[PDB]
Amino acid sequence: SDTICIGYHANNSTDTVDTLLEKNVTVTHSVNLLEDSHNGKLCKLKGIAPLQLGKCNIAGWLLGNPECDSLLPARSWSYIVETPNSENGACYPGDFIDYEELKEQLSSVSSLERFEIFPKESSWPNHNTLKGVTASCSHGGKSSFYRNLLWLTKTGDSYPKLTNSYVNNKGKEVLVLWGVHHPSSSNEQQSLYHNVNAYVSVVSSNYNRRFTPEIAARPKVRDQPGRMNYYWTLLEPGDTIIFEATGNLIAPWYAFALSRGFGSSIIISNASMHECNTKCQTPQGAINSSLPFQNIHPVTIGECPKYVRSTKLRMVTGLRNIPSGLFGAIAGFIEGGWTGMIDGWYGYHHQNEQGSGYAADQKSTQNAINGITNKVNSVIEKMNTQFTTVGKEFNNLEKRMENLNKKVDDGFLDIWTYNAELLVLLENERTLDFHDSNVKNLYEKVKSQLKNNAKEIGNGCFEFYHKCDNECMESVRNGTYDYPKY
Amino acid sequence: SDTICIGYHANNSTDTVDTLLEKNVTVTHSVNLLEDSHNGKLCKLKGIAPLQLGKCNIAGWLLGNPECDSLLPARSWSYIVETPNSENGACYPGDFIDYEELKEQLSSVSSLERFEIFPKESSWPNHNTLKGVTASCSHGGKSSFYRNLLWLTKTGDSYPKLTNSYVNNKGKEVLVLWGVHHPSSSNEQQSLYHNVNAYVSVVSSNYNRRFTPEIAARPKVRDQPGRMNYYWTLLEPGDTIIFEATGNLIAPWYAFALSRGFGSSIIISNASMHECNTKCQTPQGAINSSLPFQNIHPVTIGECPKYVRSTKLRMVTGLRNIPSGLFGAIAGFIEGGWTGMIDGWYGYHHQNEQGYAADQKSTQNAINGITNKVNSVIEKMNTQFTTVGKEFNNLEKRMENLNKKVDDGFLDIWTYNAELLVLLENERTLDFHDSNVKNLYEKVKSQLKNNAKEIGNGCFEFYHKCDNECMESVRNGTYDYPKYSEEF
Amino acid sequence: DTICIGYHANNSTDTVDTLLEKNVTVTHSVNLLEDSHNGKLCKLKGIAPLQLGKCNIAGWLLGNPECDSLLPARSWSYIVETPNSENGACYPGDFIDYEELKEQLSSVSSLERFEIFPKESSWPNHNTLKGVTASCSHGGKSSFYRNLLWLTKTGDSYPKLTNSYVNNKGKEVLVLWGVHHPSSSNEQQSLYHNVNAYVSVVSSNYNRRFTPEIAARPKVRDQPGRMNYYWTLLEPGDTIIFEATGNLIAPWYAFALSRGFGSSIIISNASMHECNTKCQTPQGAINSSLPFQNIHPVTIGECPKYVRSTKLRMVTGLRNIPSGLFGAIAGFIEGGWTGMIDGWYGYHHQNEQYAADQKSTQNAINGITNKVNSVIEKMNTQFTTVGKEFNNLEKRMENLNKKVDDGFLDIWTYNAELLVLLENERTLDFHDSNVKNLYEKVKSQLKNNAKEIGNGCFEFYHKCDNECMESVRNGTYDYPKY
Ligand SMILES: *[C@@H]1O[C@H](CO)[C@@H](O[C@@H]2O[C@H](CO)[C@@H](O)[C@H](O)[C@H]2NC(C)=O)[C@H](O)[C@H]1NC(C)=O
Ligand SMILES: *[C@@H]1O[C@H](CO)[C@@H](O)[C@H](O)[C@H]1NC(C)=O
Ligand SMILES: *[C@@H]1O[C@H](CO)[C@@H](O)[C@H](O)[C@H]1NC(C)=O
Ligand SMILES: *[C@@H]1O[C@H](CO)[C@@H](O)[C@H](O)[C@H]1NC(C)=O
Ligand SMILES: *[C@@H]1O[C@H](CO)[C@@H](O)[C@H](O)[C@H]1NC(C)=O
Ligand SMILES: *[C@@H]1O[C@H](CO)[C@@H](O)[C@H](O)[C@H]1NC(C)=O
Ligand SMILES: *[C@@H]1O[C@H](CO)[C@@H](O)[C@H](O)[C@H]1NC(C)=O
Ligand SMILES: *[C@@H]1O[C@H](CO)[C@@H](O)[C@H](O)[C@H]1NC(C)=O
Ligand SMILES: *[C@@H]1O[C@H](CO)[C@@H](O)[C@H](O)[C@H]1NC(C)=O
Ligand SMILES: *[C@@H]1O[C@H](CO)[C@@H](O)[C@H](O)[C@H]1NC(C)=O
Ligand SMILES: *[C@@H]1O[C@H](CO)[C@@H](O)[C@H](O)[C@H]1NC(C)=O
Ligand SMILES: *[C@@H]1O[C@H](CO)[C@@H](O)[C@H](O)[C@H]1NC(C)=O
Repeated sequence: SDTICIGYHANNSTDTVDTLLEKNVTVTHSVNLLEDSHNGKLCKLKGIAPLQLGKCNIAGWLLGNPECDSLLPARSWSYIVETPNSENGACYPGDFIDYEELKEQLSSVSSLERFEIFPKESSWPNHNTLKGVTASCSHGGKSSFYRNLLWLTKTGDSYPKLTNSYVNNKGKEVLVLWGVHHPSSSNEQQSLYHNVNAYVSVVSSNYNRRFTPEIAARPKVRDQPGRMNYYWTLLEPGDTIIFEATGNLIAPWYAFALSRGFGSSIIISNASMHECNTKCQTPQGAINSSLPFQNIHPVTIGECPKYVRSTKLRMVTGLRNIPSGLFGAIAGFIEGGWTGMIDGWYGYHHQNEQGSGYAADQKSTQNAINGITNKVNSVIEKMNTQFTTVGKEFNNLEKRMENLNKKVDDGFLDIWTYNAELLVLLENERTLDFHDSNVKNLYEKVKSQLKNNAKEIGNGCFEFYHKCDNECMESVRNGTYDYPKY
Repeated sequence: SDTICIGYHANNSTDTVDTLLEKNVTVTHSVNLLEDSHNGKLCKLKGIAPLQLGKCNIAGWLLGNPECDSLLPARSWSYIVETPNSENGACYPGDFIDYEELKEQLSSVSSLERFEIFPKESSWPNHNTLKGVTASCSHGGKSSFYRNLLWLTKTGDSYPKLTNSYVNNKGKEVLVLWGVHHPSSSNEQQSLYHNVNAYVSVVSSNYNRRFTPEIAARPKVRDQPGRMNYYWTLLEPGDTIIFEATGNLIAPWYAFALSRGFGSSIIISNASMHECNTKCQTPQGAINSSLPFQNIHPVTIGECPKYVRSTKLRMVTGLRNIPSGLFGAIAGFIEGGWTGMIDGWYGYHHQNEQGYAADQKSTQNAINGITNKVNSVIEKMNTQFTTVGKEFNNLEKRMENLNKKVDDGFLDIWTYNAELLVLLENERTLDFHDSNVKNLYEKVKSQLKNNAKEIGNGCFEFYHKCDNECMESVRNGTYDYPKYSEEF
Repeated sequence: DTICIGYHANNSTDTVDTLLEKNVTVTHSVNLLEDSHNGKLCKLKGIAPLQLGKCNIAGWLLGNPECDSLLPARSWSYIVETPNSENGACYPGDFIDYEELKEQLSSVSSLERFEIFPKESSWPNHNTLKGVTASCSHGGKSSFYRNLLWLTKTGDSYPKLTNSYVNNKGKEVLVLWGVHHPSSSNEQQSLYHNVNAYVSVVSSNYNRRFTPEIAARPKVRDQPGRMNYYWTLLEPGDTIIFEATGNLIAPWYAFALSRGFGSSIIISNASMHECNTKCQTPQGAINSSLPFQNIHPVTIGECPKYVRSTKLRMVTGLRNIPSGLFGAIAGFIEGGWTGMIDGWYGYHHQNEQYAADQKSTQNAINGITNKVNSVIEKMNTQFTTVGKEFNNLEKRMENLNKKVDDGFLDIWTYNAELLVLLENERTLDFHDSNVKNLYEKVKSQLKNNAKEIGNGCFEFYHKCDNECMESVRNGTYDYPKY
């Protein structure tokens, strides 16, 4: 007798997916949604190299610590890289006021131009510009000083009241940095500045601060009992800044005209720079991927997959792999799949006097391929790209804000890890049920064509009561079986 | 010859919904969950108009910038509106310390009583109350000053140490504002206050601050090289505030007894006030809606739909529209729907010698389930109540960016939640109808058994004569099979 | 003469909800929401909390004389303030960065209180004896903090003092001090002689100078003076130098800190008991393995996730129908069998001479067990929540913190409730599908050899004994014999 059987695809795949109902289900086709590979290097971003501070931190760079001269030509960058445990910062000990806020400002700067805000040789005619070096800021085995600040002291035995103004005609914000020095004794105050009770005043149209030396016994920091506090402000285009002092001013020498940009950040990384280009950079390495998720690093620059805690995110696209359910066909009354059917997901096996063969049902297969492809793309589309994450740093009196920031990051990460894993589990179950349903619907369509002209053999097969040649088989496969003829 | 067919509804609906598997599925019935329409106007909230500061900001209002006099009678409001056109704040240049914190405080204030904390004519017998006007704060082309502060100066080249106390007897918090003036020269310091080295002290039971004038050369802001810094504190009921000064005090004259309320806020909007009432206000306009979501504005006042970024949220309630699946019936062996069946979702078409009719039982059970599902989804989407604005000064960029990460993160999640739930439930709803049609076909097929031929297209060809009385029996579920096995 | 396929029923009154239906009575279900606690404060992993009682953190660390019972405190698992702690900074003034100090103590597992500047010998040129006050009274006498020392002039001299402490404790040392602000210049001279005094406090990373601000002030607890309190964490090996010409309320005792994990500060009016717990809330301890709880958002230890839900119940069994998407349950098989006590799906036979289908039932049990376990696994336990407090000039931060907490709580309450509703619908459909598949297997195995009644039963044309009935149940039915 001649027979036609309805069955489904199988292959040599060893891909496994999970559902809520079952773990480690081997499937014929699947897609990985989780990027876990990077190149372990620092790369250019959209063709623009980062700024590598190397042995310096942000403080050492912007103040011009003399160990940081290699950073002086710095113009434009795609992101800024601090290395772990930068050893060159504010060499002369003291407090850098609103330092974290300054770093947050630099996080949106794409370029700056360093310029001589107060030319050293001409700006300070009544004061000494030459004696301001210190062993606290040594370089090349000699006492030195910041490149961007100027330690003014008395000339002869006079420190007259100074007043210096700068008008911002750069057409951009100007970052102005200065310092206030705090001697360790009144005699030192007089030796450096003559005036016993001095002050510094710095005023713009939106900045206004006055500083008084606070002289006291202090522990030595790198053998220095003095202190030098550092301050900064953003001078708006067209605005004027006025410095007034009777002592203790560490005057601006160079300042920075800032250009604002999009998508920059400051990261800490021990990775090395290479001649690579990427659209996505993390502190551990660059990512070249189109997947929706990644488990490499929560800190990203550019356009990156969303970070999740997951170790596996795999969506099934094909069928259970059974090479010899909710709808009962796959792994049900059709107990196994057909490795012999290599051209579709669902199809037919026939056996007549002319021979036998496998043929996939193109219509049901292509409709299932279209649905599953839309499902995967729809899932990916809902997982919007992760753009440059903004670093957040807090000082030792901002622990509450630090913990709040951590709670926010941790909470969002919890939710997206849960969303990603759960959606994949649910959709994997639905995808397997979808295939089971398609096999079931295909079987029932063939059963409705043949009616009493064949007996059901139980395994998805029909044993014809007449002879069914290759032309007759094709009629069943394309759905035009002429029942009255037999 | 006589036939009865099982089928499903179709109509002229052009509504489309999406699923994970398919996009733009035309369906017979659906509900929009996303509000995108507003009236473009500012309205009253629960019958109470907002406070429109107009050309003034909060500082100009509370300090009493003379250009803001129309705001002085202000008593109660439902929300506060700043416009992008704020030209009137602190007319005399200076810093307003903790301004953002003050605005945050005002956001929960439903009414204030402006009152004379230190009557000008009696509080300061030893100082000059008349010389304290300035071109920086003009009104009507004449030099003036804040309506709520008093610029005390020396009288007869003397400025004695002043000490003035006020006991809060209002039974509410009292907001007290004052200023400290910083001359641009010692000559000016002496011309105004005589004393070269003055101070201001302001102390309550929980506030304690001392101010020293800082004289220096400064750039002119609005033709003024001096500065005046503004300060405020909340004086608890029963507490006393004591002002002590030897110069430079811009003294409180009027203060504010504050009443706390719920659901108020401060917004920035250039929309206009109209004679309308709403339960939900945004800066772009008021919303009149019961839908769970809206894409009009993240800033809301009152009881509002949840803001999402989505541009379409549509839940299918009916069936795919097929006018002349997981279970194989709809778009399956029953290849199409019936536009002729206008009274239900699933039913029967007959053709005897003597017509569409809906099956009330299967249709009404599906109606209840779909109605329960949509309501359950909507109930899970809790209403959005008044959002609190967040403003930060130029040394709070980190906190500003944290607030933005918080707002963006929640917005991402709810947009994802809303869109995904609709896609998932749309697919299950379509499959639900497919199951229902399938189950009804099998029920009728189980009633008819061998008394009819199964045509395969959802139709049964009767082997006996089936009149309108026989057809009704099939729909009823009361088909008498043995009675017609003998009528072949 | 008959073989029937059917499903389990029992006397369970449990109800679950789906998106489609409310209050569906089901045969088996599992509560995921913990709502019971013991109403007591307990030990955490064997270690008792620090009960501040009538004192707040300030009164404890300053050594408010009403807080003497707290002086030997060494180690604890968490810290408990009670509502309306009436003993704090007895002498009125500002405690600078108080909330930050509390945040620091939230990760402290133990401290060692020690005499940083021995009273009788550290201040040879100043008076250590006159520093008591009615603001800090104890036992009906004027008194003072136990951890600070109110230095004053000796005779009529208050020379410049300089005192240093080197931190040799191998741990961070918490140092506290105060600055006194008299109400008049005469009081300044009576106490400290010097009219214009200052205090300086400097370590390697702290540097602050303080000037007395003398002014008319309202009396707080009959005291018009003020005393402001300051603190710093002195790193191991670092030195702190105090320098003063008056007004210094000197450190007397300081605290060597040991850092720990999972501690916190809570406010609770519950009482301590001789109980041990892995999860503590301010309302009581929790003894539970459930993923969610609605008792309190503030937790210590390893706790179920807090949600606002009032019911979270997952159906595991079937709809209970005693005497659907796939059409079997509550469909052509109109009801369940209370007689079938050994499985979810099975058969009832009736020959001349109940049994559950073990294979489908056990496959259903494994699937449902995996689904419930997978749900709980995705709901990560809630670890110790870190309290957040803000001063009266930090209202924006307080509201931002509240937006975060409320925002996360909304999302987790939504996620938990929705997942349960969705999976409840899928579980019922799962059982419906299984019964249908079992019915379809029996109908295809016995083929035309039995009458198909319509209630899931088949009427045999032949005699089918206990050996034959087992053939149908075992899937080994020999159709050719009939
Ligand atoms: C589901 O069952 C619960 C419990 O029987 C119902 O809750 C009752 O709701 C009414 C509302 O007016 C209250 O008066 C009762 O006190 C509630 N009972 C309990 C025990 O809380 C609920 O209404 C039912 N829901 C539906 C849709 O039928
Ligand atoms: C798996 O099957 C594919 C397709 O038949 C073949 O190309 C590949 O070599 C096979 N690999 C193994 C390991 O069997
Ligand atoms: C680089 O930094 C990472 C992150 O802290 C760290 O785990 C890793 O050990 C570092 N590598 C080296 C060589 O220090
Ligand atoms: C990423 O990998 C693909 C794989 O072919 C390659 O075409 C592409 O150039 C890669 N991108 C980068 C930036 O190297
Ligand atoms: C369908 O099968 C019949 C039978 O062989 C054949 O004649 C006809 O051309 C087929 N049509 C298509 C579109 O394959
Ligand atoms: C459908 O028909 C009704 C009745 O004529 C009409 O009001 C409605 O606009 C029609 N819809 C479309 C899309 O044509
Ligand atoms: C759906 O229809 C709209 C309008 O006809 C069209 O713009 C859109 O591209 C279609 N497809 C999707 C996926 O929205
Ligand atoms: C304010 O007006 C400008 C242009 O006049 C417009 O672009 C902006 O959207 C308006 N703001 C609001 C909140 O409607
Ligand atoms: C708001 O919508 C309702 C819809 O029922 C409508 O009746 C009402 O006229 C609309 N306007 C107001 C002000 O309620
Ligand atoms: C409910 O039925 C079970 C099954 O036998 C029985 O063990 C239990 O005692 C019954 N409980 C009640 C309250 O009827
Ligand atoms: C604890 O405080 C709550 C606050 O509402 C109160 O309801 C409860 O009675 C208090 N318990 C005790 C034991 O004081
Ligand atoms: C905690 O509950 C379990 C049962 O849920 C019980 O066996 C155990 O004894 C309980 N422990 C305590 C300390 O109450």
